[PDB]
This record gives sequence, C-alpha cells and structure tokens, in this order.
Amino acid sequence: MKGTIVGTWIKTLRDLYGNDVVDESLKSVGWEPDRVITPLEDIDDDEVRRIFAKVSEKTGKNVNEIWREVGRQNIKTFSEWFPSYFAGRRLVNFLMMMDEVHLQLTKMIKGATPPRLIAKPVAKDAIEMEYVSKRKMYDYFLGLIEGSSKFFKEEISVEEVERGEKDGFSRLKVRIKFKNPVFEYKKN
Ligand code: HEM
Repeated sequence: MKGTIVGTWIKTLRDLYGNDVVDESLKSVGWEPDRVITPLEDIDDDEVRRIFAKVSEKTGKNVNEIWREVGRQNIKTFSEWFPSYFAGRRLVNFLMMMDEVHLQLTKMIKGATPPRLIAKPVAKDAIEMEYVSKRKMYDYFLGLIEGSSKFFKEEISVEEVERGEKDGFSRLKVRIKFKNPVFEYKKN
C-alpha cells in the first residue's frame, strides 16, 4: 500500500477508535506508535492487515466492519488532506473520476498495483462501478462510496450486483442510483 494512504488510515483509526487502540495495534506489528510514513513508502499489505486485526481484537469489532467504517470516515480525512479533489464537485463527478485518480497517484511507483475503479452510466440516474483488485478490500470500497454520499450530501442507492475473483483479481460490481437524473442521452 502507498505510504500516504496508510498514513490517512492510521489517522482515521485514531478518529474512530482512539489513540490507545491505535498505538497498541501499531506496536503489535513492531512499529513505533508515532512512526512517520513517507509518501512513496511501500507498506506491506499483510502488515496493514495485521494492524486492523489487532484493532478488531481490541475493539471487539469484526475486521470487515472496521474496514467499512474506515472507508466511510476516510473520505472526511481525504477532504482535509486532499481538498482539491472535492472542491466544487458533485458525487457522480467525483466517482467517475476515481479510476483515473488512482492511476495518476500511483504512476510514480514502478509496478504500482492500484485498484481499478472503472465506472460507466447505465441509466439517466445510475452508474455501474466495478472494483477490481488483488487486495480484496470490498468493505473499504463500499465504505468509501457510502462516505462519499455523506460528504456530498447526495443520497444514493447502492446495489451489489456481483462479487468474486476472476483470473486472480477480486471484483465487486455495484449499481449506484441517484435521487435525480444526472445523465442525458447524447450523440456519441
Ligand atoms: C480523492 C480521494 C481519494 C484518493 C486521493 C485516493 C487515493 C488512493 C491511493 C493512492 C490508494 C493506494 C493504491 C495503491 O497503493 O496501490 C488508494 C487505495 C484504494 N482506494 Fe482510494 N482514493 C480516494 C478515494 C477513493 C474512492 C471514492 C474509492 C472508491 C470508489 C477508492 C477505492 C480505493 C480502494 C478500495 C483502495 C484500497 C486498495 C485496493 O483495494 O487495492 N478510493 N486510494
């Protein structure tokens, strides 16, 4: 995982569960509770999974529940660290932009494996978005969508069409319906 993001996660964990749970979880994996993660640092994914498992243990919450909660809250952390991506944006616009954003923010890393998040209109008031990644972070993905809905104050309906692994990649396809029309048919 890219260091910058793991950093936002540590902060989000502190905002949700407190400094004691977080400092202890970090120590459990050999980290200094106040460790400084550089932007381009490549934090091992399992190491992050071990931190979340420890948070799970200490909080009594299911680890998937924690990822879901971190995803909802991390949007707020994101708007504070990367305000430029939210500045005068609408939810549909924000989401359609994500696949490109993840590519741009990892292009400086050789062999980068960002999640693919291709989205496409499928109705005047709905889009289909497919999470594709080897990391299997379904709940984080679903939580970020829910958190995004809350940030932009735009109500949505999220239908999980399919989830599973195809050719080594975990995939989750959702259909996101908005309260109002957001698309119009136009000449291709
Ligand atoms: C403007 C806010 C956002 C920024 C700056 C951002 C940035 C990033 C970056 C740099 C990574 C690390 C990728 C890697 O190390 O390979 C990441 C991971 C991830 N992002 Fe975002 N992201 C944002 C919002 C979102 C949203 C809204 C979604 C979902 C629709 C999303 C889905 C994910 C997921 C699921 C991962 C976890 C890694 C994986 O599953 O492979 N992100 N994000």
